Amino acid sequence: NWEIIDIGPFTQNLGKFAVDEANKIGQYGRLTFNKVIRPCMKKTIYENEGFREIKGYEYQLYVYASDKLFRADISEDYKTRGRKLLRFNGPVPPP
Repeated sequence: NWEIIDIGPFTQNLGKFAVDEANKIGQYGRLTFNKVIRPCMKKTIYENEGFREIKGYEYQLYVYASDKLFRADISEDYKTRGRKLLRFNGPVPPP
């Protein structure tokens, strides 16, 4: 239920979401999105009683902002197309 995904536009836009969310919290001041780097991890979350009904996803991203590397965890739900920043912290050293 985990897989590595690539770092094209959809993944970069997760990173921009994470930075936009992190900026709202302001723990690290105002950050400027740079890029998501590898590796990017995607977890598929299933409904408990479906067969293979996908509820949504959780992503673990390494994202540079304002030249600092952060670890961001995002959840994403079909149904509501809602994204939540679960966690944003750092700076971390590069993986």
